[PDB]
Amino acid sequence: TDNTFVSGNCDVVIGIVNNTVYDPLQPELDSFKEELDKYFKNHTS
Amino acid sequence: TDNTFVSGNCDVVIGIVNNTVYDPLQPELDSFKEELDKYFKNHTS
Repeated sequence: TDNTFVSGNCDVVIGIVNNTVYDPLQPELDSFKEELDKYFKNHTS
Repeated sequence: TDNTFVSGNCDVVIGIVNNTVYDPLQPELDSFKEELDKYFKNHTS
């Protein structure tokens, strides 16, 4: 997301292809979720 | 981290020095992560 910028939509550019744009904030928050998932077993016990 | 970019490693640079690069996202996420730990702390209490 730092190396690219969002403009227009996918129906304008001629020849646009599909692919996944890596967002650095997604795994950082998901890694927090996995560490927060450990509290689910503490609630059961 | 916003004013610099990561390229290569420390072994390929001649004259590189060691320092601490301040991440502006580090204290904002950690302070809010403590809000996530204390919230799920009430979930287990």
